[PDB]
Amino acid sequence: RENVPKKARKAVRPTKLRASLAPGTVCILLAGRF
RNA sequence: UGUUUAUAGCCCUUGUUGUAAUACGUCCACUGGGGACUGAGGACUGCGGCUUGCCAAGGAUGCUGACAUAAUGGU
Repeated sequence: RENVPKKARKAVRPTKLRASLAPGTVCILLAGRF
């Protein structure tokens, strides 16, 4: 019956990064191999 | 022991600095974050907003990963 998905009203917008995450900042890695 | 700001000061009233501050009550169709649960519906209609179009506006989508010899679900 070829169910067509309804037109979702979600659109992608830029992520609002944290204030303290400025470029050129020292930071600690919390996961991964490093 | 007794006295009246002196070599400490205190209390009361008024003026002033004053439209003083603050506490508190209340309101903002003011705003900035953190966490959890949920994704029902299934072309288009509607009510709105910004401007043919776009949108947070009649219910989730997007970007990725890992794993299939296991993860999940069981019995």
